[PDB]
Amino acid sequence: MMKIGVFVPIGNNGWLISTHAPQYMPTFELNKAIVQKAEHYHFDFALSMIKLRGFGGKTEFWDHNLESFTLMAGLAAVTSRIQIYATAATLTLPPAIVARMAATIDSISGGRFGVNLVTGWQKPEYEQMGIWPGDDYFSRRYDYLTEYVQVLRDLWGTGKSDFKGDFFTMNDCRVSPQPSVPMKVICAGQSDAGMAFSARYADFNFCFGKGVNTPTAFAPTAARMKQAAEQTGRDVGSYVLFMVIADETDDAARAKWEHYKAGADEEALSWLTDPTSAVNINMGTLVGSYASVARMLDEVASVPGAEGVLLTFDDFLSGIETFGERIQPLMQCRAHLP
Ligand SMILES: Cc1cc2nc3c(=O)[nH]c(=O)nc-3n(C[C@H](O)[C@H](O)[C@H](O)COP(=O)(O)O)c2cc1C
Ligand SMILES: O=c1cc[nH]c(=O)[nH]1
Repeated sequence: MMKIGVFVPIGNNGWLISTHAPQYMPTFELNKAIVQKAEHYHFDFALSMIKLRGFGGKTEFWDHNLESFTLMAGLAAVTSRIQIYATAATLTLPPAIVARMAATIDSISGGRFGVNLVTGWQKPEYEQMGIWPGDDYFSRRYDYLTEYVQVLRDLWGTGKSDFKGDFFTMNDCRVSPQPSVPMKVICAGQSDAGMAFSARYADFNFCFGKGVNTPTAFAPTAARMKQAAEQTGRDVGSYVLFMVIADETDDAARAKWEHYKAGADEEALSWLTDPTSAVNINMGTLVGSYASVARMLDEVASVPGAEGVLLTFDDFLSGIETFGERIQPLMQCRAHLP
């Protein structure tokens, strides 16, 4: 059995960098339609990233991005069952503010909220607003994140912090109310330091799916994460990111994938800098008939450590509908749904 989440398009054109891919702005109403349809099909969770600078080109790729906490606060108000995760770019928000924002969305959602904590990697997202700490941050960023999460855990657990470190000084810091349920923390650590952080402080770790139609190719990453979790004695599973391009036949899905690769927005791809393609940032891609994708997702569910998948689509509104109507009913790992 495996959990399914939707990675909501908080940035324009989702995860395809192509003039032949669907062209759309991230609105609230689009993300509302996506999350309500996901909830209707018993998706377990919805997550938004945070992306503070785009890649330009013909498609202005990720030049247009909403902010994650405010988006997910709006989505929490128009849902009732799906788990809601927002991403904190921890260089941009003081931990006491994230603590209070999480208590707030806990109140909006009736205990369905969690936080994805990221260090940030892309210097320009931070340099552009004068808040990059310097190139020491590449090596020290999980030290920073360790202090950050200690402040969050004090505030959510007791309502107060006296934490004092290299990066934070709390003098009887107060945040109440405390969340109604234990606050879920997720991390997207791929490095040794990142997985060591996740093993100590996260409920689950997000990793990248790998290759095109090689669903189990990420297995060594999920194995590293299981070894990290052994070092803390904590149950910290892997949720794996894939793009699904499904149709009625294998040949039809392959034709769509090829059509997207042929439109690659090369100018946007240079800023960024059966194989994976830069057209979806070399994402793990599952391309097939509804039945072929259901079989491949059942193979993901068999990989040691894999507890769920985070899904993008080529078209979210039609991709969620065909997932719910044609793919999910054939998945052995979703036989637990009503
Ligand atoms: C599903 C997923 C979501 C991510 N979201 C973001 C994000 O919103 N913002 C960001 O700066 N980095 C994000 N990242 C980058 C991770 O935090 C990334 O794997 C990490 O920065 C690289 O691993 P390392 O930090 O251990 O080297 C994401 C990664 C994954 C797998
Ligand atoms: O940095 C990011 C954010 C979302 N999706 C990715 O593949 N990378």
